[PDB]
Order: sequence, then C-alpha cells, then structure tokens
Amino acid sequence: HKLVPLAPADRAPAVGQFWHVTDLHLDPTYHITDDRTKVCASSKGANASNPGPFGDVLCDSPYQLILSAFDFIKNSGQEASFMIWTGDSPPHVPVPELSTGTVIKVITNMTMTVQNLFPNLQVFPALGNHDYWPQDQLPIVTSKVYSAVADLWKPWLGEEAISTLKKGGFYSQKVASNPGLRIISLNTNLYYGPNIMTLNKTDPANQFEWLENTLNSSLWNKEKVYIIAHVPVGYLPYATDTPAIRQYYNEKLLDIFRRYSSVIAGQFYGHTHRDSLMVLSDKNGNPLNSVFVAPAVTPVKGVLQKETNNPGVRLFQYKPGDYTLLDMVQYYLNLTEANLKGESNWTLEYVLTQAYSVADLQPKSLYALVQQFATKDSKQFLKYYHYYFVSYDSSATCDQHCKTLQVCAIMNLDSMSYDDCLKQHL
Ligand SMILES: *[C@@H]1O[C@H](CO)[C@@H](O[C@@H]2O[C@H](CO)[C@@H](O[C@@H]3O[C@H](CO[C@H]4O[C@H](CO)[C@@H](O)[C@H](O)[C@@H]4O)[C@@H](O)[C@H](O[C@H]4O[C@H](CO)[C@@H](O)[C@H](O)[C@@H]4O)[C@@H]3O)[C@H](O)[C@H]2NC(C)=O)[C@H](O)[C@H]1NC(C)=O
Ligand SMILES: *[C@@H]1O[C@H](CO[C@@H]2O[C@@H](C)[C@@H](O)[C@@H](O)[C@@H]2O)[C@@H](O[C@@H]2O[C@H](CO)[C@@H](O)[C@H](O)[C@H]2NC(C)=O)[C@H](O)[C@H]1NC(C)=O
Ligand SMILES: *[C@@H]1O[C@H](CO[C@@H]2O[C@@H](C)[C@@H](O)[C@@H](O)[C@@H]2O)[C@@H](O[C@@H]2O[C@H](CO)[C@@H](O)[C@H](O)[C@H]2NC(C)=O)[C@H](O)[C@H]1NC(C)=O
Ligand SMILES: *[C@@H]1O[C@H](CO)[C@@H](O[C@@H]2O[C@H](CO)[C@@H](O)[C@H](O)[C@H]2NC(C)=O)[C@H](O)[C@H]1NC(C)=O
Ligand SMILES: [Zn+2]
Ligand SMILES: [Zn+2]
Ligand SMILES: [Zn+2]
Ligand SMILES: [Zn+2]
Ligand SMILES: [Zn+2]
Repeated sequence: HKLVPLAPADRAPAVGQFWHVTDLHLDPTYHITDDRTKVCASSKGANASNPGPFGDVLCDSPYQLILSAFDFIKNSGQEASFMIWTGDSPPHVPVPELSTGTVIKVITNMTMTVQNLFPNLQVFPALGNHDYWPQDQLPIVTSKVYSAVADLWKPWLGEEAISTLKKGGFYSQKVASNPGLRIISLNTNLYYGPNIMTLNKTDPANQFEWLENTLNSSLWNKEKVYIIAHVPVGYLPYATDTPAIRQYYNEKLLDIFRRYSSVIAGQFYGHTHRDSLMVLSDKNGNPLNSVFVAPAVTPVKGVLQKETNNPGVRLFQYKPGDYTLLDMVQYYLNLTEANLKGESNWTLEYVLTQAYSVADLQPKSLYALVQQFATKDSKQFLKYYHYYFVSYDSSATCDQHCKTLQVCAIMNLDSMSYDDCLKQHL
C-alpha cells in the first residue's frame, strides 16, 4: 500500500507504430469527361491516359483518391500513436493558375480532412515546395502561408513550435503519446534548387543554428529525435551526381546529422514520390543513420516519363520508450485495378524485414542489405527496384548504369563518397 506505479504484466513485447503520408497533391479540378484534355488541370492540356474515379497517371490526386487513403488508414485495424505528413498539397499546375489564397485553401482542406477523420491523432506536418505561392519560393521571414499553417496545425503543436513555424516554416515538438521522443520538422525547401529566396544564404531562416541547438538540447535531455522534412538529403537515385538540395546545404546538413547520429533514431522524407532507402555513413563507410523516403499518394507523371508510382502510404514500427526503428510496412493502391472496377483495395505491398530478410531498420542492418544490392544480379535489388515505383510495373528493368546510380545514391549521401562510388562502379 505504497502507491507504486503499476508494473507492466510480463507479455509479448509491444511495439509502437506511426503513419507516414506524403505528397497528396489534391487536384480539385479532377472530373471524368469525354475530352480527356479536360479531366484535370494538372495534365496541363495533355490527354489523361486512362482516367478513373481514383485518378490518372497524368493527373494529380482526385479527392476520392486522398479520401480512400485516409479511410484505409482509419479502418486498417492498425493502432498508431501519431502520424507524420511531409507536405505538398496543391497540384502541379502553372503558377498563374494558383495563388496564395488557393494554396492556403488546399492545405486547409487536407488538414481539416485529417483532423475530421482522426480527431484524437497527433499529426506532425512539414511544408512541401508546392505549399507556397509561387511554388518553391518559400521565404526566410514570416509570411501568409507560414501564418496560415501555424493556425491550421495549432491542435498538434505547442506555443514554441507555432512560433518557429510562423517565422520560418519549421519546428520541433515533443510527442505527447511517446515520452522522450521529439519530432524535428525541417523546411528543406529553403535548400531546394529552384528557391530564389535563399540564393547565397549561408543559413536561411537560421534553421541550421536552430537545428544544432535543438539537437544538442535533445542530446543533453536524453531525448531521441525523428527528423522529418519534404525534400530529402542525399543524391537523386535516377540521375547522375545530382543532390536533391543544393550541394552546399546537403553537405552542411549531413555534417550536423553525422555529428548527432546517436540522438537521431530516424529520418523521413518525401518529395521524390518514390520508395527509397538511404544510409548515412561516415567518410570511411561505417553506417550511422537510416533514411526512409516515402512514395506519394498522387500517381502523377509528366508525359516525358515512362514509369510512375502507385499511390502509397506507410507505417513504421518502433521500440516503445526507446524509439529504435523495428520495421516498415508499405501499403499501396493498384490504381489501374481500382479504376477498372471502381472500388479501392488499399493493400499490403511489403513488410521491410520480411521482404529483405533483415532483423530491423538499424543502420548496420540496412547497410548489410544494400551491400547485397551491389552483387551482380542481386534478387534483393530487383525487388527493391520493383518497390521503388510501388510495384507500378514488374517488367521495368534497371540496366547496369541505372543500378549503379541507384546503389551509389543509397549508400553515399555526401559528395566525396558519392563521387568515389562512381569512380569505382561506372
Ligand atoms: C495491378 O493490377 C493490374 C490489373 O489487374 C495488373 O496488371 C495485369 O497483370 C496481369 C498479370 O501480371 C497481366 O496479364 C498478362 O499480361 C502479359 C502481357 O503484358 C502486357 O501486354 C499486354 C498486351 O495487350 C498489355 O495490354 C498489358 O499492358 C500487359 O502489361 C501476358 O504475357 C499474359 O498472358 C499470358 O497469361 C497467362 C499465362 O500465365 C495465359 O492466360 C495467357 O494465355 C498468356 O500465356 C497476361 O495477359 C495483365 O495484362 C495486366 N493488366 C494491365 C492492364 O496491365 C498488375 O499486375 C497489378 N499489380 C500488381 C503489383 O500485382
Ligand atoms: C487528345 O486526344 C484527342 C482525341 O484523339 C483520339 O483519341 C485519343 C484518345 C486516341 O485514341 C487517338 O488515336 C484519337 O485520334 C486528339 O484529337 C485527335 O487528333 C487526331 C489528329 O488530329 C485526329 O485523328 C482526331 O480526329 C482528333 N480528334 C478526335 C476527337 O479524335 C487530341 O489532339 C489529343 N490532344 C493532345 C494534346 O494530345
Ligand atoms: C550543448 O550543450 C552543452 C550542455 O550545456 C547545457 O545544455 C542545456 C542542458 C542547457 O541547459 C544549457 O544552458 C547548458 O549549459 C554545452 O556545454 C557547455 O559548454 C560551455 C562552453 O561553451 C561550458 O562552459 C559549460 O560548462 C558546458 N556545460 C556542460 C553541462 O557541460 C555545449 O556548449 C552545447 N553545444 C553547442 C554546440 O551549443
Ligand atoms: C475538400 O475539397 C473537396 C473537393 O473540392 C470537398 O468535397 C466536395 O465538397 C462539395 C461541397 O461543398 C461537394 O459538392 C462535392 O461533391 C464534394 N466532394 C467531391 C469529391 O468533390 C471536401 O468537402 C473538402 N473538404 C473540406 C474539409 O473542406
Ligand atoms: Zn510532391
Ligand atoms: Zn513537384
Ligand atoms: Zn515536392
Ligand atoms: Zn553515365
Ligand atoms: Zn560530383
């Protein structure tokens, strides 16, 4: 009778779970019509290829598609303690067809959709490069869009988070359901090539200084951190020697992450609309940090592209109170199948540990996997390349040059190591 906190009953080890959704790209104009050049503004005058109620590969997301993704989550039977949402809500239309008010309108719509369906779920958003008007021009001082999302996302964020969000589009925030876990939501659009507003700035919106201080505080307060952002660090895996953010910023951000690798238990990005892994390593090739790029809900592609993604959403498993990543479950919609019969069947695509026969998502485990990808005719890599497009096309092939680009980007996030990998493997 000493009022002792009740000790857990010895049982099978519980795991925590959270959702990651990204790149919704709602197109409010979507509607089926005979003139296929009028199905969606986002096809920019192209004929929709084969449109249905859940969308088209040349179009951004019909509302019904986004709705079906969130209804799948809600009825999935999966318990989750939070969700990360890494941005990009307006669709791909020319700048003159949007405005600041319209951008805010679409972000509001996506935010309220989530809040209505998931009223008890803490959500951690990050801004995407399309979450501003004109696109990509995210500023280094406060702005209407920053002020708007600060209000929209107040239910999820504390006063501190709201203040930094309003100033620069970034924040950190303790996870109410998970003591000892902090989310750091970066505005990596400040580092994105097309952003005129940050040309020649060594530390736009002071995000690097803020990030270094935030991580140091977490290190000393014994927290763990999940980093989330829209545009990823590292190299585009389909292009040669092309960093996803400006090289100066990539190198500087990576050095921070390497220095605080003991505190960072995960990094989660979108923007590419593909399913990609990266492993941050030191200069000598030792793995330090696992990086997960998540595919988009939208299936949009340009006419010039051959492949695109199926819609996807994903879920992570972690060790409770510790926050080590245990597994990832990717879900998807076979878009063609769903448009043909008119009914969504969001379903399991793969479970990372089972697909690749790894114990967990720790850097050394993923590093060992990717050194398998490097082997000639690796069946593991073939699977990875199938999932890269979220199983859009099992006959898509990756020739020697393509695979070199993929594997080099998976393993080498900084310029010196990426270039050395090209020297050895081109
Ligand atoms: C998401 O959902 C879609 C639609 O259900 C699935 O796509 C279908 O997949 C099946 C099986 O993979 C395909 O059936 C086979 O197609 C092969 C031809 O490939 C292309 O060529 C046709 C030619 O008209 C194109 O129209 C089309 O785009 C195909 O991509 C054929 O070789 C097969 O014929 C053989 O099948 C059996 C033998 O096993 C025999 O019955 C036949 O006589 C013959 O020997 C077969 O036709 C089907 O074409 C696909 N449909 C579409 C619209 O692409 C995806 O697989 C699914 N995604 C995932 C991840 O499962
Ligand atoms: C968009 O498509 C229209 C319609 O073309 C037809 O439908 C397509 C889905 C496909 O089946 C084509 O083979 C068809 O021709 C295009 O307009 C057609 O263009 C050709 C060439 O002038 C002509 O034979 C048709 O009569 C045209 N119109 C119709 C109603 O068929 C239109 O050019 C396409 N737009 C773009 C930007 O590609
Ligand atoms: C990172 O933080 C350490 C720890 O300092 C503490 O950090 C928080 C707990 C907060 O409460 C701060 O006010 C604390 O001081 C810093 O280490 C300090 O370094 C200074 C020299 O600059 C030294 O005089 C102090 O004695 C150190 N404190 C301890 C406890 O060792 C460190 O400077 C910070 N690193 C960076 C890059 O800012
Ligand atoms: C987000 O936008 C969608 C589409 O613009 C809204 O859904 C439509 O709302 C109007 C009602 O004003 C109806 O006429 C349509 O039939 C609705 N459905 C579709 C598929 O267009 C949706 O209500 C908006 N959500 C929020 C929270 O504002
Ligand atoms: Zn996007
Ligand atoms: Zn884009
Ligand atoms: Zn983007
Ligand atoms: Zn080449
Ligand atoms: Zn280079």
